[PDB]
Amino acid sequence: PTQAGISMAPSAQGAMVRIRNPAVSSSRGGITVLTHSELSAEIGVTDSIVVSSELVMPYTVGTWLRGVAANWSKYSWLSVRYTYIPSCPSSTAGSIHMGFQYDMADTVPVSVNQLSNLRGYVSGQVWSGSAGLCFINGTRCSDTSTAISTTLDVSKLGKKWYPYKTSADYATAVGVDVNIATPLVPARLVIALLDGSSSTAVAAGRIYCTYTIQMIEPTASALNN
Amino acid sequence: GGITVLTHSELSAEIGVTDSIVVSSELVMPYTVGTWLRGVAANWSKYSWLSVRYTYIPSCPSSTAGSIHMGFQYDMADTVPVSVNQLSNLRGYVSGQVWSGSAGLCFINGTRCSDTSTAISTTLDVSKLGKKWYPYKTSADYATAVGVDVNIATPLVPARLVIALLDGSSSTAVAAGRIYCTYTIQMIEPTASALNN
Amino acid sequence: PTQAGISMAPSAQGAMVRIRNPAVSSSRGGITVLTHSELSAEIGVTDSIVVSSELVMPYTVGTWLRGVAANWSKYSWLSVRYTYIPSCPSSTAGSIHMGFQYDMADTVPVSVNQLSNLRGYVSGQVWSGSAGLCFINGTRCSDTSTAISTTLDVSKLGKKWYPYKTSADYATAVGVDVNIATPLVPARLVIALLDGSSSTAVAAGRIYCTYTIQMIEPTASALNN
Amino acid sequence: GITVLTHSELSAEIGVTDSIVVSSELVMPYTVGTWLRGVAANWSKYSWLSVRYTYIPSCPSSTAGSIHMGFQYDMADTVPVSVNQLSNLRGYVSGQVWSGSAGLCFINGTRCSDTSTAISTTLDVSKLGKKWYPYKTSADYATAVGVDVNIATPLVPARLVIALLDGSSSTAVAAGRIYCTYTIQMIEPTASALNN
Amino acid sequence: GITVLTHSELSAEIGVTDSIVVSSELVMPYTVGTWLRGVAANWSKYSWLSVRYTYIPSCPSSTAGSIHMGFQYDMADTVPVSVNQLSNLRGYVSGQVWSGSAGLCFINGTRCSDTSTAISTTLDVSKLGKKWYPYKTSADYATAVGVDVNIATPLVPARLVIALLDGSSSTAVAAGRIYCTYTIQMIEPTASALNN
Amino acid sequence: GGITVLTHSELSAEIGVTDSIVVSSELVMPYTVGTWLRGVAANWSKYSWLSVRYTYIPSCPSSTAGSIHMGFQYDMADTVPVSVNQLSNLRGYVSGQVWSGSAGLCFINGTRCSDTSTAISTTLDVSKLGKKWYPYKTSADYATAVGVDVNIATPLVPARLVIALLDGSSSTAVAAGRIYCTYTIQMIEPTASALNN
Ligand SMILES: [Ca+2]
Ligand SMILES: [Ca+2]
Ligand SMILES: [Ca+2]
Ligand SMILES: [Ca+2]
Ligand SMILES: [Ca+2]
Ligand SMILES: [Ca+2]
Repeated sequence: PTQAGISMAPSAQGAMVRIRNPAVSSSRGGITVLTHSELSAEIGVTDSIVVSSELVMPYTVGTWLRGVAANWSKYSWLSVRYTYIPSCPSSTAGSIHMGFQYDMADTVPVSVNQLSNLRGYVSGQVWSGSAGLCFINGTRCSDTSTAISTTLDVSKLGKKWYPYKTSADYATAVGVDVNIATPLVPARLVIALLDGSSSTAVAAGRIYCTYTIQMIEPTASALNN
Repeated sequence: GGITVLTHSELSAEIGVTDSIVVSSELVMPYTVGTWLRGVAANWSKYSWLSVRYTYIPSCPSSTAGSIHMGFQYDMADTVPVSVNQLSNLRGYVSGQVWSGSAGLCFINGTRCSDTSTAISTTLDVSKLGKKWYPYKTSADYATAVGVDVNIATPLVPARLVIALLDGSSSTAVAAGRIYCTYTIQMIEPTASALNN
Repeated sequence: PTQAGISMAPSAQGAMVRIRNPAVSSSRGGITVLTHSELSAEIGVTDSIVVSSELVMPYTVGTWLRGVAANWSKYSWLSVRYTYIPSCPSSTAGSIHMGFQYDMADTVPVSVNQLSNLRGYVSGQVWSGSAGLCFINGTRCSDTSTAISTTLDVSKLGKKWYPYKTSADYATAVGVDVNIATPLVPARLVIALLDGSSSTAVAAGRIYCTYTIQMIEPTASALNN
Repeated sequence: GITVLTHSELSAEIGVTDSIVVSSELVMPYTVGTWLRGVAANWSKYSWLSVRYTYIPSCPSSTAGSIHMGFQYDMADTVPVSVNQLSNLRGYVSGQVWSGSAGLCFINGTRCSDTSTAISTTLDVSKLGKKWYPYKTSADYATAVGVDVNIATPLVPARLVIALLDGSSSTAVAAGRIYCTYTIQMIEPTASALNN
Repeated sequence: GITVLTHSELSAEIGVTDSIVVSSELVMPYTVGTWLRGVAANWSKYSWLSVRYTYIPSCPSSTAGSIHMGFQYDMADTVPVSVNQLSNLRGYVSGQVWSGSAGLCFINGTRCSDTSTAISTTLDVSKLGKKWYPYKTSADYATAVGVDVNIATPLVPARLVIALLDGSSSTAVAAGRIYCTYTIQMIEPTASALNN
Repeated sequence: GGITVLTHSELSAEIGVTDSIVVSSELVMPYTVGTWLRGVAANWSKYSWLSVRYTYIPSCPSSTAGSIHMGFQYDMADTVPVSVNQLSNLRGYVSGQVWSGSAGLCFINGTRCSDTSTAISTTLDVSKLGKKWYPYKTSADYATAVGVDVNIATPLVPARLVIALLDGSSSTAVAAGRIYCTYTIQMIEPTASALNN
């Protein structure tokens, strides 16, 4: 790209991911802060729509965060980002869509339409979004206008401090009545994939999560449920 | 001073390209790095890594779907990552599209490097390894010993490279690339090749 | 490419080759120096591996050099470079490999593996290496990190001055015993091509050689064998 | 909190035959010799600072035979079986069964000028597995190596291999002896009776 | 892009008789010894930096016989046939079959003071044909020399000639061994299996 | 330092004088330069030219018609000049009347030289020769080897002196002059004379 109004579509986009070392620091007063990134999910696209969802709480966000945050009783999200990176050609048919819900009791969207309304909605070609790399690697950012990544509006959730919950116990509780979840988890990410060319799933991309959390009030890892 | 220092870069592993995730792993000891080194390093009883770097180099069309992943494990007794997720936690995680990394080439022919930010290559942190000098082991004998108990391996091999090759447009393999290893090693205390186990 | 870690694969690479006039100069003391470039070989790729080799001596290096250097008895390589240029799409399957051997008696490699060990090994996608153009045209060079080109380590060959040999006579001599070649030619380039999609060869690229030679001790062109 | 001592003692008695006979000694305090075996046991760990095996004759200038010595470090490696193989090891050394009387100087450190003939080799303390090794007993070691040899590398730094051939008989003949001259650092005391 | 190593290994075993017996060894990596033969093969060319052949006894002070050694460089020259001729070569050296136990010091480089008796000779690396020679195999060499000897000078720098006489029998008697102590520079790697 | 340096000037070749062009050639190795050197240089395995110079000296009347020519060839495999024309192309070409060159004498007796522009003498450029140290060879053995293939000679002899003696007033020979060689050589690695081939 040289002038203005002109754009060039490549045969394929390339993003070399390199995750740096976790950042931990015991800030006086009790809070221990941790900022880090992890591969959150594997993406595949079909010709018919498919809606997936993930709870945004420590145990489910990332595999490392799970084991680490378990040593503390409560926590508070400070920043949560779900960045999408493509691993296919510009010749691949398909689009992705993401957004948030906050009342686990609400129904999970069933149309790209309903989804376009949610908080922090994002949509893009299955083969793009390589621009959002700067978020995961933690480098200086350029033109992120073409990136597929969304964030949680931490500033307006039920409460500030939630309890560290384990998938197991969470499920056991939700089993009684879903509404018991509202005081356990802040929100959930919704993900839709359609506009593909095959009836059998195809390699689309992958989603990485980059978060910053505050952990408080220590407890033996084994007692935490 | 008894030490024989050699620096070389040979082919370490070929990469096939599927859609379902197959996760493999190679030990980071001379016998396995590559065939050329396997042959020379055997003439010496022990060795010490000074610098190990695995680089992925493509050999496919831009129309090839897929991504490759690399990382390290250090307690040979830990479980090999079962999901690429867990793999993204390991020290030195890196991942790119199977057709990229063209720039990494400068690590293999040892020429002047420019911008290596696009290269799919990761390095071993020799500074924080168990020992300095390790014994030269054959896969055969290693296996026999790990059969008794894996922990017996901890003082035989420094690390392990975990590789994953998920994503693909076909349910069968397609030659995608090769992982070359560029190392600098110190070999000590000679021995007849035939006796080294 | 704008930020860092991001790369874009084109539908095809383009390199416009323009060879400049030969550079000759009679430097006092007897040596006559010549620097020039020539198209050295045509490249094609299959699905099974194919190993090719070329002796690196005046008569075989280039078609012009052959006739020119013939007017001098001996010579000495100062710089020899084999640059690869692609003439196909990013959609073409295939890779190339190059390296050197020095004892014509040694066996010619049979696997990409064995070849990865040779001196000055190089490997790359059949559709790339357009970056090495700056070498052939003789322009200012940019980022040659993506180029497919290798050089002879002239600084460590059998001897400095070799005799101008003709393919014919060379062959006649090698026919007796290959080892008689070691004092006639310094080394040979090996070239491998595999990872292709057809059983029938496909247009891959072409290799250009750019050399600088010292020619000494004149002789009538007809007496030179 | 360290205790360093330097000393030399008899390590093993040698005899020569008509056929190659390969033997080996561990380079750990317990097997070097009687004296050290007993003292080193009062400490938990140790570190070699200088190890040297010197061979010294006891036969006539007329006795036929040769001796060979070298070091190995991966206890799992196969022990040599030919003079040729043994010559490839580090610190190789060979000589006539009646030669090497010059190595004596090393045993009572003095003014050693002419040590050209000395049949004596030294251990490279600098490039051993680790610095501090645990004190082990012949008994306990053997038991662990019975399970798998590789369990040994964290227990012993190396072993000295020896070969004797070119003899004049087929039944042993007094040749000489191998003495060891060491300097070791011992730490973390313990009742000698609890050391295994 | 070079790789340098220094080492010593067994080169050949010696036996003495009642009549002169002349033998010879090429001074190329493949024939020096087993170890080097196997390592040097992973590189295309090499360059000698220091070559030394040391003889070491294994018999009694009572064994009769003498040994001789020298160098030759034009592989086509006729190999000596008398102690006299062999004494004219460069680096000549002679001594009693049971002598030379002092040369040992050279094999495990140390404090060598008294090397007067040492039966050991050195190669003049500085004045060889060329600097970088190609790695050749016993097999391939022989084939080329079968055509004409002169095809050899671009393949090997020189050869060590040896003679043994003044013996007490007419049937071989264990005398000693000849070890080689080298320092070599190897370059331009190659799969060991492609080297001829 | 092992080297034995000798500098001498002896007779190298006699020149007959005809009218039809006879072109000859001598190798530039000790065994052929001259008989005296042939004898001494044989006691040493190898050697190295430091300075070789062939000079023509007359022995005829001014009434003698004719011209002599000299030059060098370096790839023993090239064809020996067939016409004096081609010969005038070779490195170090020189040519004068068979009765001149009286002044070249100063190269043979090694006295102080004055104006040597009239001397029929040419030199070998040792600086750009294949090797530094060559093997001492006998014409006999050389011939045997060149019989298999000339290229086997390239690592045995540095050059070759090509001489032509055309022009003459008679169809039969007439003693005209001699070509003397003035050399400085380094002989190394002794050997018994009888074994040197
Ligand atoms: Ca809890
Ligand atoms: Ca071993
Ligand atoms: Ca020629
Ligand atoms: Ca103990
Ligand atoms: Ca070879
Ligand atoms: Ca000769």
